[PDB]
Amino acid sequence: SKIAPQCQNLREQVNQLIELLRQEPTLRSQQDTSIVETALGKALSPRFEIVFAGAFSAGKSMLINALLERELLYSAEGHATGTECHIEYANANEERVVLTFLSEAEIRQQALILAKYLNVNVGDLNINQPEAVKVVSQYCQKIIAEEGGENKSERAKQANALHLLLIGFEQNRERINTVQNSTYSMDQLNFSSLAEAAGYARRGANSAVLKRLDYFCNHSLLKDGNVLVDLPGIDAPVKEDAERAYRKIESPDTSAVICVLKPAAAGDMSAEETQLLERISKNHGIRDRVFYVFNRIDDTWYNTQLRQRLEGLIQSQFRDNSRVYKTSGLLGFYGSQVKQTNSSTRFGLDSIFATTIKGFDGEEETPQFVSEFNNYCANSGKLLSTAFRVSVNGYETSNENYVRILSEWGIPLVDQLIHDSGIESFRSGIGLYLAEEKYPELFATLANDLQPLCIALRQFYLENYRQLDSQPKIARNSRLQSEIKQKIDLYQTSIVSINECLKAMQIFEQLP
Amino acid sequence: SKIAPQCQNLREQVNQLIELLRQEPTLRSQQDTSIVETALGKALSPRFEIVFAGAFSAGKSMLINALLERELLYSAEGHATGTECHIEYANANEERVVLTFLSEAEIRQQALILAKYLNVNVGDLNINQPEAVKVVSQYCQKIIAEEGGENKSERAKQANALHLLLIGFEQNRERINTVQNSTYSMDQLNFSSLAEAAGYARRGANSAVLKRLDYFCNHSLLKDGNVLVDLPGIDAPVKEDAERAYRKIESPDTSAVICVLKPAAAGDMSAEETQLLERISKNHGIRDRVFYVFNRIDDTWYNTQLRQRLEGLIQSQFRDNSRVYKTSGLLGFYGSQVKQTNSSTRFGLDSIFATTIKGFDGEEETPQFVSEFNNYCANSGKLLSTAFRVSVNGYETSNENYVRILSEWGIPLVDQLIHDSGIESFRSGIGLYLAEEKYPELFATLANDLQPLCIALRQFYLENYRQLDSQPKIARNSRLQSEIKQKIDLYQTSIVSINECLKAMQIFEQLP
Ligand SMILES: Nc1nc2c(ncn2[C@@H]2O[C@H](COP(=O)(O)OP(=O)(O)NP(=O)(O)O)[C@@H](O)[C@H]2O)c(=O)[nH]1
Ligand SMILES: Nc1nc2c(ncn2[C@@H]2O[C@H](COP(=O)(O)OP(=O)(O)NP(=O)(O)O)[C@@H](O)[C@H]2O)c(=O)[nH]1
Ligand SMILES: [Mg+2]
Ligand SMILES: [Mg+2]
Repeated sequence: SKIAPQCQNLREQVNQLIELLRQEPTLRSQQDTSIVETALGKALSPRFEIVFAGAFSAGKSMLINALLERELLYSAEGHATGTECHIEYANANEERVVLTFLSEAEIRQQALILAKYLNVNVGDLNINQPEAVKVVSQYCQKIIAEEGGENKSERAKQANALHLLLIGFEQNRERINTVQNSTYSMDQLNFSSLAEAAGYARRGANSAVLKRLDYFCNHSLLKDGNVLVDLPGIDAPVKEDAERAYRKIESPDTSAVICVLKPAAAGDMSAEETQLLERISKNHGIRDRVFYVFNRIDDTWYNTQLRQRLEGLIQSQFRDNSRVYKTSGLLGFYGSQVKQTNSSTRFGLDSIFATTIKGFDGEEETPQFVSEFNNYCANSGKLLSTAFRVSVNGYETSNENYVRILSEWGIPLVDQLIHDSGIESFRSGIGLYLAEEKYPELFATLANDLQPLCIALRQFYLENYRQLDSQPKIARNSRLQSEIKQKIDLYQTSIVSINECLKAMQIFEQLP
Repeated sequence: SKIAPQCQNLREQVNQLIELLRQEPTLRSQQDTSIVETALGKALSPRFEIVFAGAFSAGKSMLINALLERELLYSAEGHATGTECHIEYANANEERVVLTFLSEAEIRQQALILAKYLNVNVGDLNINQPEAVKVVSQYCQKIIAEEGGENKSERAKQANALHLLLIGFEQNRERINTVQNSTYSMDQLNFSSLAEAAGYARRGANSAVLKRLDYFCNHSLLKDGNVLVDLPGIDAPVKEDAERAYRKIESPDTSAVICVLKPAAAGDMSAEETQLLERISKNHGIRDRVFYVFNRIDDTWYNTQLRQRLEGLIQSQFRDNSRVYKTSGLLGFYGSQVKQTNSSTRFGLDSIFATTIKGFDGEEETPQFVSEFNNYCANSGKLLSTAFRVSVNGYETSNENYVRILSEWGIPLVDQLIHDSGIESFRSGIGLYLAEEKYPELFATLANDLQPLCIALRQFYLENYRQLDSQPKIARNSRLQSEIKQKIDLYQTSIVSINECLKAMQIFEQLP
């Protein structure tokens, strides 16, 4: 939210106060000013980066489409998110894709590390020679064949990673700078047809040449300076980009987390996810920020056992009932999309699934939404309590069973679907938290971390001057005492300004 | 299969031949007789242990019930297989459960290792004092609380493991011997009600006090000396019993493997599974034996993307079309069970699901078979090509939708289900391989590994004696030469006996 003028001046006042503390070695050794300086850095809030770190194929990229109620991020079964990605606010005329390339220096360093692990006996990887690129990729292919297949061996996986990296550079030597990280853009006319297509081709390929794709977008969730960050599934075979995902989660460059967790589908927390929770716990202050989201909830509608397991898990480990949500992004995002559709469209079988509908032979094949919409109308869910006499016939195709239903019960029934999936709870909760809670919470935590610091300074000063007053040229002594006393008057002025900022923010845990 | 009398004598002949080789340091250094001795050890075949190593919740225990067409192994979502388990042939009067307990020495060693990792500052873990057991379990509970929940921390997981181990010993100090591994049994009257119930209570609890449960059973797949071994999911939180699973897979105590793989559900091979494939590859000879089984295939009926991914995976990595099978044990095993049921039963809603049907509140809740039977009759599958006008209604309960269908289309339709799931291919293929292929294959591999050994010996002997004959007391020299020549005559006799055994076995790669 926008900054009141006292809160605008507060940066100077807090830096000045920290300098007044640093002046005395006793307080400098006693107190970790860096913590307050970091909390101030957050309070300045040029960004507030929300990280969707979560398990492999847990649907986190889908879930960001659910929060945006728009298709942006590419999403498929298996790995489809092999690169860090950002979404940021921009106005209608400003919507664009901005890439960011690794340099030759980085690509060469990575290729050298891979070759060393592979025991690829090659000298300087002068990939500026297509001949050398050919030789090294032939080595990689030979290794992959001798390992016997792309996942027969860790050596095969790393060889395939090197092979993809080399092919990426060969495709991109026009754009990769030797030392700089080149900036390159896709521009919006038909955002989906041109722009997002050129996006996923540089994303869903998992091409390691990029380290960032930025999307600029109008959706109001972005507008207040909040940046949605997506990350690969931390069970990625490219171990370094998973470790960089940990870097992005851990480093103060970010502080928000959404964890996307399998237990509804998996049945229990995986060691992959407990490692993530430990790494979150290690950060000094994130744990208050962090949310849990259970995804693929729909599988609990079908099985008693998974629903019992998940209930037991939530009531055991996850009492934080304001920070836990159940969702199925696949049903919510398409549900909202389906509400836009029309009967003449065939309810999104054109203009939504039009790519997926064309099968391996190009004939009509069922998009997953339809098979787990029919599995929601028949067989499962709560329609028993509605008026909807929905029924699904095994002598009609999977699409006819959908077109018929939506052609008569449709627009009412889609709201029953959405409110069963619960994305309207999740998007509501984040929409509330990111505007209303987060700005006060960042100022409240700043004031809270300042409170021991200010108490320590007040105690040190008052105990010194009570010691001096209890014990027993005056113009010199008074010049020193009045200079430090005027520093204390500045401390009082700054704390008055901070308390006025907090009062304007309706924060009452004010400083002494 | 039963052993012909030449093949019965072959053990002596092969040991004797190996001694004739060992006599000469040149061959002893040149050749690894231990390989042939191991192949002979397999050829003697007092056991042939088949190991169902495969991913966490990949359904391998279910799949063994599918191979047996009987319930034996406990099975649930999440971990439900926390212990090594064996199934062996016995006759109708002999069917029994045989446990095998860890000793006090092992339990104490494990508890000490855990306490050391936990930094539990306790002396000798004299768990013979219930007071000490109480103190250590209170430490474990306090640690788990400070970590903040059973999967908040690796330290929490290991504390919970120690807590379960201690409670297990407290429950079992009547039966645990201090140094010996106690043997204890459950005996069959109502095998399911008494025996298998007392089984899962010592299995599905994941109580670490046991290291083996043996089941003795009549099913013909066991009868020819083949022992089915089940193992925990190698992504177990108890790292040691996973490493022991690796021990059981790797060590010559076993040689057969069935890998049970998620990619239909997961979308790709996990690093968990590639580690397993590498560990299999490291064993010197298993790789010819090993089978791949894709399980949770049914999810590919619903999604085009998973079916395409799995087809691409199989055609890339898994050309071994006689060693790859697609299955869904959940549909096959219950399908065969359902065929036994009757309409008055309500087709297994009594006498099969009678435990599961009683919900958390005891009311009727849907067993997973019914929800992914209705999802197979409606919406998915191939019934389009059958006569069956099956339909599923959203205004009727999940059980009424099942009872109605089976009450009119039932017994025909269950065969369409089973032959879609394909368990009748898998059980047929293993049934053929374990009798017909395996016994010849073990003798053929024994003969093949003998063939370099016999060629090396023949070359060494003939090159020595051609050297001597090409160069230039005779009773002494001839006593030596004729003794070694009679050893060569014994070699000829043994190789004649082996070739006669192979001929009786219709094996034609015979020795010179
Ligand atoms: N039934 C169902 N399927 C879901 C749900 N969420 C995700 N999926 C499945 O998973 C896909 C999501 O793809 P994607 O967003 O790339 O998943 P991801 O977690 O980002 N994969 P990665 O680990 O590579 O980052 C969907 O297309 C669908 O197949 C859900 O709530 N229900
Ligand atoms: N739909 C479906 N579910 C299956 C299938 N196979 C297994 N499951 C699910 O997984 C359960 C199998 O439990 P279990 O045999 O204990 O699995 P596991 O792989 O042995 N678990 P663990 O890793 O602890 O050894 C079934 O009850 C069902 O919920 C399948 O083919 N289809
Ligand atoms: Mg993804
Ligand atoms: Mg299991």
